[PDB]
Amino acid sequence: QTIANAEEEKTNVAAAEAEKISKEATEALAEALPALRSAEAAVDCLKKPHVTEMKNLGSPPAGVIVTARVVLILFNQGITLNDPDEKVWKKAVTFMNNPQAFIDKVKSFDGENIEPNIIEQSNKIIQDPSKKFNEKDMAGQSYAASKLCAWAVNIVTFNKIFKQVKPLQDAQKQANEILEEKKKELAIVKQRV
Repeated sequence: QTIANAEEEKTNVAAAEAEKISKEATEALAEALPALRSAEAAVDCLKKPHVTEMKNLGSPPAGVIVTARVVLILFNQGITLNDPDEKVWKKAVTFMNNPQAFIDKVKSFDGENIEPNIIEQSNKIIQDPSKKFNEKDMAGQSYAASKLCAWAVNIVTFNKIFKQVKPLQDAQKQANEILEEKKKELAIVKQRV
């Protein structure tokens, strides 16, 4: 009985340490989760009225076309940025054929980390200082492109913050699971004692 009691005390101490680690991880994860929520609102900016304009646009602006390339990258439709802008725009037009279908697909397409290869290409366009796409410069070329870019930047920037938070959440979840297992072992072991 004394040996069992000592084992139970050690298990309880381990469970308490695990619970404290899990609580710290959860608090950090929670602050970053509201930051990610703000990123999600930024991604959400894109609307049904903005998408129809792109379809009825017809004339191709030098900058507006860039927004189409990043949208294709998120969709992982292939062709990278190697293909010419005029050819790239026609593929973008098919997506914008039906405004309601495109808006519905965007919410479903958020997923989690999407495709790792696509984020690199998407990150490269955002990382490059040139070709605008800062979400303010894009608005000047066309109002519709700014909303699409803003959502795209939120998705890319949103994915990076979400990915950091997803490790934070994994650490918090592992700590919580260890603490729960320790608590159950302690409870049953205390009852047996």
